[PDB]
Amino acid sequence: MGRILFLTTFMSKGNKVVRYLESLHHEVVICQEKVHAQSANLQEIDWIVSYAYGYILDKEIVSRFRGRIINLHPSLLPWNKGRDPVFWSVWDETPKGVTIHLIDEHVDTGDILVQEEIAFADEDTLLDCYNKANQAIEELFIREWENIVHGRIAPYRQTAGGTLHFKADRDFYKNLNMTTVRELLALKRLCAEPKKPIDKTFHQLFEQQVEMTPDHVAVVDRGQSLTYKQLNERANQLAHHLRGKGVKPDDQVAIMLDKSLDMIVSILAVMKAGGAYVPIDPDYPGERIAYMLADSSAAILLTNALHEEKANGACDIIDVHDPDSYSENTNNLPHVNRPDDLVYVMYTSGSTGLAKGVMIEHHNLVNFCEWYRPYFGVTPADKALVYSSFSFDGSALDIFTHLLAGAALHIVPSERKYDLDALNDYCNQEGITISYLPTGAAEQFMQMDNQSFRVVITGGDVLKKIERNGTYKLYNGYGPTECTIMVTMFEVDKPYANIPIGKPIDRTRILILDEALALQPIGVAGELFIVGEGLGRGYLNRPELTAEKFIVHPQTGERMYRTGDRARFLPDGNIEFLGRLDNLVKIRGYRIEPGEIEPFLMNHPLIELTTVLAKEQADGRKYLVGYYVAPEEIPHGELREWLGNDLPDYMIPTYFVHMKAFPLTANGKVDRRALPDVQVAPTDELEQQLAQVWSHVLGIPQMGIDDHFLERGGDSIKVMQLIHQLKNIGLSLRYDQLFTHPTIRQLKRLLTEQEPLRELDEQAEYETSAVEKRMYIIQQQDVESIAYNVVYTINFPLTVDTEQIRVALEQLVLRHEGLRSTYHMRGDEIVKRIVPRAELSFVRQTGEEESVQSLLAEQIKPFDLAKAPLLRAGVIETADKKVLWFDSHHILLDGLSKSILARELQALLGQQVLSPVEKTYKSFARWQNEWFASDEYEQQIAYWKTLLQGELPAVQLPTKKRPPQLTFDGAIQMYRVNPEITRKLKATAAKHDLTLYMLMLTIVSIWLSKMNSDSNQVILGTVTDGRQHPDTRELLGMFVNTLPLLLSIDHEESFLHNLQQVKAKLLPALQNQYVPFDKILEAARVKREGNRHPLFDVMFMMQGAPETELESNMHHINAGISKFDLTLEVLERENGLNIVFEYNTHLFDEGMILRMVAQFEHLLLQAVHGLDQQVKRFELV
Ligand SMILES: Nc1nc(=O)c2c([nH]1)NC[C@@H](CNc1ccc(C(=O)N[C@@H](CCC(=O)O)C(=O)O)cc1)N2C=O
Ligand SMILES: Nc1ncnc2c1ncn2[C@@H]1O[C@H](COP(=O)(O)CP(=O)(O)OP(=O)(O)O)[C@@H](O)[C@H]1O
Ligand SMILES: *P(=O)(=O)O[C]C([C])([C])[C]([O])C(=O)[N][C][C]C(=O)[N][C][C][N]C(=O)[C]([N][C]=O)[C]([C])[C]
Ligand SMILES: CC(C)[C@H](N)C(=O)O
Ligand SMILES: [Mg+2]
Repeated sequence: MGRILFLTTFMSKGNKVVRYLESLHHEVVICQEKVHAQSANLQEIDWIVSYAYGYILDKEIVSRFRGRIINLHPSLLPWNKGRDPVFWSVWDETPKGVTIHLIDEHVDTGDILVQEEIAFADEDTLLDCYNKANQAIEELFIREWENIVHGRIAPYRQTAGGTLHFKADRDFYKNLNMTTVRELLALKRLCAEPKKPIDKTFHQLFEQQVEMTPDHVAVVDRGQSLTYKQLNERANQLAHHLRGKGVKPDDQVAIMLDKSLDMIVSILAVMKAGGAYVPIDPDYPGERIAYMLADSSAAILLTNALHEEKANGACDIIDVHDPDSYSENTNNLPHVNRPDDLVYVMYTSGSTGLAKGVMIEHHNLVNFCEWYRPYFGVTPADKALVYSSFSFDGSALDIFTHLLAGAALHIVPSERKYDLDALNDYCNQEGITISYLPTGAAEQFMQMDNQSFRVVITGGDVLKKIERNGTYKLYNGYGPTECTIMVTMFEVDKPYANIPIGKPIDRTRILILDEALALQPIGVAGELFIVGEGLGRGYLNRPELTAEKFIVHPQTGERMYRTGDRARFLPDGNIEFLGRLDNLVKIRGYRIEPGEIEPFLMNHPLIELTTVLAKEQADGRKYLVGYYVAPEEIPHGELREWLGNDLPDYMIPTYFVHMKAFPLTANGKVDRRALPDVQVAPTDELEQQLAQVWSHVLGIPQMGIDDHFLERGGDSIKVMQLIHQLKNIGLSLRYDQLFTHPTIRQLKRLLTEQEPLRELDEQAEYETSAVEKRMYIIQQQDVESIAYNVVYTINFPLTVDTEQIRVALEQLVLRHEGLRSTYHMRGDEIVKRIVPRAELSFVRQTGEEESVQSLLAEQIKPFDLAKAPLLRAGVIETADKKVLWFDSHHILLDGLSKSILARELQALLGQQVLSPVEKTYKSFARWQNEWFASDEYEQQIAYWKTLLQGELPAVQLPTKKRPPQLTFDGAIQMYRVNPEITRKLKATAAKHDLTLYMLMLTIVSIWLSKMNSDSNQVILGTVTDGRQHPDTRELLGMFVNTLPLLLSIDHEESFLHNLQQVKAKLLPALQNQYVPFDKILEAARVKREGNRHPLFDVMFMMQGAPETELESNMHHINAGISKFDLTLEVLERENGLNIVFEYNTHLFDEGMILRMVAQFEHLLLQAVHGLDQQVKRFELV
């Protein structure tokens, strides 16, 4: 009876509730926009029911309707008041449920009417939880509404407590809506602050150690040594003098000495006096020494007579070999330091810009030392090497960690540092048990037969070798100078493709963030941020740069450091290093980390060291150069063949540079900036002309006469491009001929023997293509169907202007006649008309991440093929993103058209000008129709007549009972082939004259065979370009053609043999692909009858890598439709394969399809490793 005002996020929210209320003969007025106290909308309103309402109701509205305002909140109040209640119930691990409550003045604080608990399974994604809760609260309302209107329910006040969250409280977690409950909590453990500080300075701890082990050896240099007591006394003597010369807390004192007893005395003396030491290696270039002394505020300098002159008399010199530099007093100084005072300043390499002084405090170093000693179980019996230059923090590790453990430091002889055979002898002679070595030196030392080491720590660069002649444990540590030596540590227990850098040290946490500084899910790559007790004070005399790299996170408020390193968390907690963010480069349509090639090339027997770099040429294109250290230069073809075993062509360096040894740097890393630069051929006239075409199609500088097309990065798309370019020389080439003559040499002989698309004039009406007719006929049978609608979405940031998007789309309508085309019936002829302008249906909406799928499904509606434009668009704006969507009819937007539609939209959004389109779809339609009357068409159609005349193999799939009629209810599952496996698949195909499509098609056909008790033949469908004329490569319209592939599988033969046979049947099919599908059914004597599709129930489609980034961010949305029993679409994304399993829901449930996917994966893994294995040995289980 009463009139109900319904308030919601959008008009569509809580449709079940609105439907139940109306069934009871309530009048339901829906309002999603803000309501005011004095409003017309509160006219004859008896009840206000709000449900995800985005505005607060004024104090006047609540008092006027007191007792009549009901709200549906999907949380167990008082927990999780305000926005995103379901998300916070999971993240803050609160009681879970849903609540119907009265509305009062404040947010979610009114007395409760009904409350119910709810449980989210560990495997449910947050989107599942959002929907599961909403579903629960809506049902609860429908059950208790009767009790609510009649006022039977006794309201009970809320308990004090609970959390009120706001819109911006979620910003940090915006990327986590697709994770599971188990995954989300897992991320919380790693990336969240806990709920004992450091209260000591290093020399406090050192002095403590001396009283415990006074007579233990502390430092050894060749034959001379000092005990902990002796070292302590002498350092105190120098420290009394230094503090007498004015050294105050935070004061910098330069030290310029060679590794020696004097160096360790000098370091400790500067700490005891109260200052921080600035190490200046005397072997540095004079330019750098002067820079370090000048940029540093150090007034005092400790040095020798030897290196005295290198200071240019700039500082007050204190000679460590002058007796008057040492006081008589041997006692420890009165302590004047605090753990937050500087302990040392070290400078970054002056390569990438200028050298910066890194300021490290006492508590930074103490934290590392106290972690290190128990982590490695360092005892007073251990002996450590002082190997690193004392200008790098690898030295701080050598000296400070082991001095607080009572161990003995061993100055490495200069003459034995670079001679690892000699160093190994010194270590075996003196019993050296643990030390740190930079990665470069570490990898070389692994060849030495060592018996003394117990632990070897390495770091600084990517570890690429672990095989070693020694019984010692190998550790991989990672960290920037800006965070004290190391922040993560990993024990190398077994081989890895990418040796992890491990887990954080004490009082340290690592975060993986995106560019917006928001958390990444576990297993997703982002920028590595460091938090905790390791972060130094900042950069000396560069406070702007310090605030830029030592950021205070805008949401968490914690101080973190931007490392610039790309990294990723593994499921086991270990971190994985993925290179520098700057080293990502696009090579011929693929975004790659060149460092991922090095382990493959290094595995070569004659190659010891490798580094691959990206270099630019005049064109602006990038190319790869693989440098290697080998005894002798290895021929280019041998290295290309070696890598071709595992990598596609685009990941094989175009040039290889041999070198005796790589130029290192003082820290001990390979010097990337110092690597040198780069220093049968066609002889015939036609051969040169062909090489120029190949070099442009494949994006390659020089093409060999015998180079195989597929070996050098060729695929079917570029096969078509090749035929296009050749006709720009008057040379006609057929698709099948490119695969029977895949080299320039074989193509020469074929072309020694042997028409633009003419735009049509203005006409009232134009012919249609064969494919356009079919689409129009299908749509006319079920007039309001949507099985042939195409829907995409693009997640845009909130900064993107909603108007520019709309304007870009409306510009595309003017540009492409297809967007201004309509289809009408003229007698018994389907005919096309073109309008000069057409209004674009564009919609703006505000929704929620949980609701986007629902909001969008409402927009998807049938098209009137006679009304233009045949495309709609809209933007659904959620809290953290703007979701652009557009729904088009398939008669206009095929697969390649989507790539074009994406390329231009990205350019229009980037403020770039597009030259007008040359040709129109009209002209191709007429050209193709008139071509049907030629001899070549009669040839093609004859191939299918003879192929499909005999008995056809009927593939049976393992389905539930088939519906009696053709059904189209569908769902989707997705299987991801990681980059490593995809890289192997592509290499295998090219190595054996196969495209990736050909290989995947064979795995699929075998898969269908195994499910048919190992049948000899299988029949499946596929899709082809349809771009018959070369001048249609940039047009919008439907060209794709559907082809039946009749394949044979010989289970007695090898996988390789079947690949070749499938290739043999595919090429003739593609040779005659330009026959309309309706004519192929007519030629096979088959009609669309029964509950099975004409020729095949399984469809296999494939799409190459995206041409542009905007296309990568396009996501094809499925509105629960399956045109066939089962469709497999392989899409190349993120250097991997996303294989979509679109399936009929009446034939499969989620269970069956998930087991079929697992079987398919298992079959794929066997097939890629089992090239010569007989196909019958492959098993699904
Ligand atoms: N008086 C009242 N009590 C309620 O419990 C209640 C309402 N009104 N109206 C609807 C809904 C609460 N919905 C919302 C939606 C958005 C914000 C909002 O704008 N939050 C801002 C900060 C709010 C402020 O400015 O103080 C934010 O940034 O999150 C608040 C409440 N609700 C029961 O479900
Ligand atoms: N165990 C490890 N594995 C892989 N890379 C590592 C690593 N340890 C360090 N690195 C790399 O080397 C960086 C740390 O080196 P640092 O000693 O801090 C000076 P740098 O950054 O190499 O050059 P710079 O002197 O111009 O600052 C890291 O940011 C990372 O890129
Ligand atoms: P070659 O590498 O051996 O490739 C052989 C092919 C696959 C036959 C090649 O010649 C080819 O034609 N590739 C393009 C085929 C194609 O268009 N795949 C995607 C088709 N998908 C759609 O049309 C969808 N609409 C928009 O995307 C829809 C029908 C699902
Ligand atoms: C120990 C230290 C030298 C660390 N490996 C670094 O990369 O700086
Ligand atoms: Mg650096």
